[PDB]
Amino acid sequence: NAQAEEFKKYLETNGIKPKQFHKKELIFNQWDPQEYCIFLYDGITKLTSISENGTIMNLQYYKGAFVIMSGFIDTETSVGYYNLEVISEQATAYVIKINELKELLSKNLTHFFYVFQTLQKQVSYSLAKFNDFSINGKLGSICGQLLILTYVYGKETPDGIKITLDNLTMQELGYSSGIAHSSAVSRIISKLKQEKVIVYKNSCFYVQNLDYLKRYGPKLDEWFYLACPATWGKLN
Amino acid sequence: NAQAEEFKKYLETNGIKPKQFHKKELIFNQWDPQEYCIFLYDGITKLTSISENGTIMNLQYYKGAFVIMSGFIDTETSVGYYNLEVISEQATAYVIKINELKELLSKNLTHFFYVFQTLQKQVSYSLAKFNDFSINGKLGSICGQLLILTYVYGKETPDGIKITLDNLTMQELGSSAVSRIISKLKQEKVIVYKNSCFYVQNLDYLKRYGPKLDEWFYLACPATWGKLN
Ligand code: NA
Ligand code: NA
Repeated sequence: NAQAEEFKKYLETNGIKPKQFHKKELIFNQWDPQEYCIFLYDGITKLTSISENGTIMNLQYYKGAFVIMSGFIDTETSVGYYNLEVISEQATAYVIKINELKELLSKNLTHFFYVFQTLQKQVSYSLAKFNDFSINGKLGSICGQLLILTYVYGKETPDGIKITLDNLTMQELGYSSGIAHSSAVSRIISKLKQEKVIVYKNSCFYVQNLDYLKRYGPKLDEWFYLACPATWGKLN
Repeated sequence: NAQAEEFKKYLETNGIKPKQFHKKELIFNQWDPQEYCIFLYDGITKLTSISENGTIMNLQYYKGAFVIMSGFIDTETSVGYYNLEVISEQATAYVIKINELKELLSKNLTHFFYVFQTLQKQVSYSLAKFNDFSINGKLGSICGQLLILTYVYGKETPDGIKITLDNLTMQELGSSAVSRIISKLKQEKVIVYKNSCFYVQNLDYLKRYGPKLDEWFYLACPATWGKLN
């Protein structure tokens, strides 16, 4: 990603260093009175909301490169009581305080625009997710996430398009789709297996009917088409 | 809202003037090859999409002041095949081309931040709406959504929190399963009709089932939030 690399160089130029986080660590948390701008350069994370009764809600998933900000750029106050938890084994992020961000993005407008469009990708992603769910329910959400994962991490193998992710637990799949119950997800994931849309052969998932996923996750497909056309065109 | 006034003054002081749109008109549409930055100064609108059936899908509602951009600021291409339809009888909006927008934001970064932070609020709104739905399903979405409408348009009266909105625009804003959830709220005296108006009489019920959108409004609009808490 060119825009993400040039932004990386820009941060290091201005002294900001990368920080290594291991699985289950929180890059930022919902109790910190200080808010940050996280430039997730490598790895996978998820946005959570730990309610008072201890229940963890999974709201969004991110992979580097991307930008996740915990506070409003103007007021510097919380946009929501969320945490950014690492779910890959390791992750690499640049932690920035918001006040420092405004200064940096004011010296270079090109990178300001890079951060600006990451928020736009978020807005349209959520709506797209909500669109597919409204049409095809949980099936649309699951097919949508699997499709996106196939665009990003898919590779050609004799047994279909292999999703090249370590520890892609079937429960990790049911959260980005918007389901907290492992049984209701197990139902759809099994049906997909029975209809041979996917196959779990040795460690990883294999997509076999890619057209099937495009059929029930159309708006998330149109989102990836409009947002990442180069990667989209690899399997279209 | 002072932040929007300065932006208006800023847009006008640089020549950009507003247009007037009318109910059922599209400020932008999913077929135009040119993308725009809409500065919705007044009125109420909805974002719509269309699947390959001719079906209309209501995705999002916006009230002025606010900003709705149809294309990415860097590439200027679509973010999604969306239309911006006017819900209110009339609406006032400034229609800017993304290319023209940039050179404008580049010369007064204070108003760039206003637009930036406006995307932040839209992002957080979607997550809170999704959070409530994941906890209380359609019930949680309806409540959350009525809760915000109460915070924005409500005023305390002897009959409760009156929604100072056209009874027309109200019904335009309120599917069979949804119609029965709303009517059940009416039947249970959460929101009540009286004297040609609607009043919210059990605000706590809405807060109870729209908690994460209730926090969103407190974090995004703490001024208005305090008027009723
Ligand atoms: Na925080
Ligand atoms: Na458009």
